[PDB]
Parts: sequence; C-alpha cells; structure tokens
Amino acid sequence: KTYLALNENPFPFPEDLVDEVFRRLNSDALRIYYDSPDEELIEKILSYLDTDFLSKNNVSVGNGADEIIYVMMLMFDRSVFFPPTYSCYRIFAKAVGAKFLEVPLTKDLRIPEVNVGEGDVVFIPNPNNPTGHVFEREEIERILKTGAFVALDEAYYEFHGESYVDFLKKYENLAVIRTFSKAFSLAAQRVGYVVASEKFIDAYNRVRLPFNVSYVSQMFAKVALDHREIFEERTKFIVEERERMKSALREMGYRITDSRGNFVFVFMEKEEKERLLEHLRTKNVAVRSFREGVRITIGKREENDMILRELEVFK
Amino acid sequence: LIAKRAYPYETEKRDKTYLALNENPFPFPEDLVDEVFRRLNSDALRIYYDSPDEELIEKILSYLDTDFLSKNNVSVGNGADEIIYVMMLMFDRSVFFPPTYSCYRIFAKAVGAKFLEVPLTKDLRIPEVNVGEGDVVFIPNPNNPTGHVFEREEIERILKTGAFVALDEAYYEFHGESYVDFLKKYENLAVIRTFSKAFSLAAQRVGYVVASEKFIDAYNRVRLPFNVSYVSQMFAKVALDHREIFEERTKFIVEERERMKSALREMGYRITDSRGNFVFVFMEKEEKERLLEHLRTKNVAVRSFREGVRITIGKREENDMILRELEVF
Ligand SMILES: *Cc1c(COP(=O)(O)O)cnc(C)c1O
Ligand SMILES: *Cc1c(COP(=O)(O)O)cnc(C)c1O
Repeated sequence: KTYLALNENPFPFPEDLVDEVFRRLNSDALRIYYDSPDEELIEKILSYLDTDFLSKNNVSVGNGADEIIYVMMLMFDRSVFFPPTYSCYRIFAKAVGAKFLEVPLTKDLRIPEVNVGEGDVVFIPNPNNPTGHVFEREEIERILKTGAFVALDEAYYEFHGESYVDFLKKYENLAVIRTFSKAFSLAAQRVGYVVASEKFIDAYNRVRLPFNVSYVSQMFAKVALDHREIFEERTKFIVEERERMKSALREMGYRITDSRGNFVFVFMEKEEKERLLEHLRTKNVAVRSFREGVRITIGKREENDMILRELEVFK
Repeated sequence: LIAKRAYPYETEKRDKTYLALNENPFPFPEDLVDEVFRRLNSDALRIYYDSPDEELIEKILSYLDTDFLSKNNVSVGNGADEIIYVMMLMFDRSVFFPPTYSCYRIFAKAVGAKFLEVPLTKDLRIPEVNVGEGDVVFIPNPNNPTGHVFEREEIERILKTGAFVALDEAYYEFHGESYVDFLKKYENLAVIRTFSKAFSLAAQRVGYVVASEKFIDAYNRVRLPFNVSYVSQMFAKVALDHREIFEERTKFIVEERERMKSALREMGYRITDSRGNFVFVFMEKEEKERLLEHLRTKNVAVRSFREGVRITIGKREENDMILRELEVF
C-alpha cells in the first residue's frame, strides 16, 4: 500500500549509521537514568543550528516535537492556533485541558487578526501543515510584537530554505521547534528539540518529564547529526521531486499551495475528493485528507509518478 | 512574565559508587542488545510506529500471566513516569502519602494538578481520607522509599471509595504479589509497571499500565500518540523473550537485600521490611548526617530522606561496603 499520508521520509535510516549507533552505545548505560538532553547532543544541535548567539542554555529536547507542543500548552494560559494547521494542536490542547482559540486562516492563508498578547502561546507551524506554504516573517513579528509567546513549529525547516530562529536576538517570547522525524528518518525514535531564551528553557525543563528521551534515541539523533550531508542529499531530492510534481499537477488543472515541505497540498471539493480517495484506495494508495483538499507526501520517484498518473485518469 | 517557584531542573551528579536511584546494578545483557539490533528494521525508523505495539502488548499479557486481561486492558508509556504524568491530567485531584515516590509531588506541580498529601501512620499504613470519585490516589506498592508492603484490604478500602486507585507497582519484580487481579471486581484501578528497575532498561524509558478497558480507552486519548520509540519497544520486547536472564538477577537483588537487612538489624539498626530493590534505614538526624558526611568523604551515594536513608542494592562488593560502613556507625 503505497503510503503518502504522514510526511514520512521515503528513505530508511542508513544501515551504516544504525551500526555506528549500535557500536557506540554502552550496555552499562541502559541500566541507569541517562541525562535527558545529552551534553553532547546539545553541542551537536548547536553546530547544526550554526549561529553565534544561542548557547547550551538556549536548547532543550523533547520526546518528539510533539511532547514539546504537549508540554508548552501546559505552561500558558491560552493556546492559539489557526486552522488549517497541525491537526494535533487541537487534539493535544483538548487532552491537556488547555484553553485554546482557533482563528481560521484568511482566504489567502495569511495569519488572521485577534487579541493575543502576553499570557498566550500562539502555535505557528512555518512551513504550515498541511498547506505547506510559508508565513512571511513580517507576519511572525506582528504576533511577536503583541508580546504573546510565539511557538514557531519549524518542523519542516529542512525542506524549506530559512528559519526565523535568529529572531531570538531581539524577541524572548519566541521558541523554535524542530524535529528529527522528518528529514532524518527518525520518526519512530521520537526526538525533537526546542530553541528559545534561557528563561524559557529553564522553565520548560521544569515542567517536562526529567528523562524524556531514551539513551538510544539521542544516539541516533547524535549519529544522525554527524552525517547531516547524507540527509541533506535525500532532502535535496525530496524537494527537487516536490517542486516537480507541483508543476506536474498545475498542468493537470489542479489548484495547489506553494508548499515548501516534504509534501504538496491539492485543493479540491469534498464531493470529488471523497471520490479519488475511494479510487486511490483501490490502488492501495493513501494520502492525507483534510478540509479544502488533500495533502500528499513526497515518496520514491516511482510512487511520486504514481500520483501524477492516477490523478489524471481523474481530472 | 511567567516565573515559577517549582524546583529547578538538574542532573544527578553520579559518584564512583551510586546507590541513590534504585537502578539495577547489572548492565543490559550484551547478548540481548545484539538481538535487539538484529531485529531492528532499518526502514522502520522512518515511520510513525504504533506506540502500543501489537506484539509488545501481547508480550506484556504473556508476562502478566492471566486469563482475564486482554489487549484492551493494556497500554504503555514513556516510562512509568509518563504514565503518572498524564494520569494526573485526567483526574480532578491527585492523592498520595508521604513518605512516597517524590516525583508525585513534583509532577503534581509541573502539570498543575490539584493534590493533597496525607502522611502515613507511624506504622506505614494508609490513613483516613475524604477520598472518593473524581480523585486519583497514587499508592506505590512496594512503597518508595520505605519499600514496605501495603496490605490487600488496605488498598481495597480506598477502592470501594469509588476513588480511582493508581497502584504503582514499579517494584513488583522484587516482590511476589501484585494486586492486578483486583481488575476482576473493580474498574477504578490501574496498575503501573516498568522495565526501568529489574530489566536494566531505565535508560530506555518503557512503562506499562494494566487497567480496565474503559480506563485505557480514556488514557490513550490523553497521552501523546507516539510516546514509545520503535527501538525502545524492541528492547522491552526481547527483554520479555528472555525474562529468565532477568528474574535470576532479581533473585540476586532480593537474596542480597534480605541478607543486608538481617545484617543491618544485628547492627542494632531499625530498618523497614523493604520488599523492593533497596533497604530503608531509619536514623536520627544528628548522626544520620555523620553517616552521609562520611559516605560523601568516601565517594559513595545513597538516597537521603526525612527519617533516614534509602540504599539501593548494587553489586555484591558494594553491598558488602555499605554493611561495613554502617557498622562503624
Ligand atoms: C510532523 C509534525 C510534528 C511531529 O513531530 P515529532 O518529532 O514526530 O513529534 C509536530 N508539528 C508539526 C507542525 C508536524 O508537521
Ligand atoms: C523509580 C520509580 C518510577 C519510575 O519509573 P520509570 O519507568 O523509570 O519512569 C515510578 N514510580 C515509582 C513508585 C518508582 O519508585
């Protein structure tokens, strides 16, 4: 069943690297409560961020970006996001028992307008999920300026050029959220990290479980970082394949988003939508369904061309 | 801003000989480590793996060894800690009884749950409590740090209250009994288990809850969907496929613990009838410190508490050292 529904990296984790992990782990470590953010892991996360302002104290980690989101809504009066966004901001907020406010994105995906100010946390996944489009930093400042806390979920950073992390130089009410689930093929290992003001990390760490990231998991994070180029070349393909089938879709007469993620969003009505879903299913093909369209993830060349073929015998 | 009074985050400074966190003395079988990576599926690390793995659950049932427990009575968590953590988000009020698992209180504050602490009797018994439905009452049996064992009727009393009981059996492996069977009659109960202790897997955070089908159904909705890594489950899994190797280490832990006790008593020491992978030794402050002061002098770490000290069972040579060090006091 050709799977393209969760923005999962088409590439398995390099076998070479799995070995290095295995060959670099100390059996004697598995018995003890290993430090959550490894001193080493943070050092690698920094050299990967490549900055000159953030330090050790500006970083922490979570059991997958999620746990980060999950624990942040726990430390703010109200969570504010803007559908259509990450499907889990709503679910988690409700589960954690946080007060949230959902303000629909404009007719043009732009960030709406609402109260928002200190005491608030506003989740802005840029590249957004699931349109994949990118909020212009002019926009994130608007909200930063409100004094409210901005949680930039740069979960798709690797697929898109820049990341507004540098905003940390002049805004302390911001925290960048990243993950290894995407570009690094570690979605099953649950490793995510956060970048924010020292005052933040110091608080964040106090509310999160002490040991939220397995020994073995940071190792993968760490080995993964020591071979970033291997991944940056899969990514290079992911994107090059993505900004292909987009051109391939527009030709077929589809209306898509200018996504900069490891996926493409295809706009289309509920009726005909439910139709090609029943058609894709008879073709063992799966994609992410939503309101206002479908989000198809980027897979292997053959999978990718599959979509373009089965999506033309339709429209 | 939003500044908090809660205790700061730190990382235990581990001495040359650490006996402060109830960690299994022995490393994870090197052989099993291999078995783990041998099953490890390269192209699996790239997908969102089911947290409660189908076979892990099954392995867990096999471990609990019953007839009434089914796949709908079992779930997992990012360590028994994560279970405690998310559980508190579920109930209006969390209830525990010092001396107890110190993280209850701590977690209580991180999450913002409402809680009430009711000291145990001088004989370590659950006191009277205005508890009832809407409340979750955490009772780690065998107890931490005393390690003493609560009685059946002691737990069922609270159970009949209608109040939801969290029976934290993090230390079951070091004690014969477990009151999981209570799930036959009562639903307002959940047993918390863990691979951190007797399975030398604390570094891989892998815990599980056995509770009534209606409860799990709820828990899965609250907890993070993917809270246990594919590799972490793998570890827990093979671990179960080789429980023998472990149970034999546990046999050692206990045989070593019961020894240590008998010896500590002769010393004149007043200890607890600890049924966990440790021993609790009551001491009177202005001499309890003189013990620690010394131990710190000799690069030794034990867990200091209100009324005394909790010492973890380590390797034989270590257990041999504590006895000696305590004699001279
Ligand atoms: C995929 C995704 C996540 C999940 O990341 P993990 O590292 O698997 O927790 C979080 N946020 C957004 C916006 C995502 O798209
Ligand atoms: C040690 C301990 C825990 C921690 O379990 P993990 O699986 O390591 O999270 C939970 N509860 C009690 C009562 C403990 O003593």
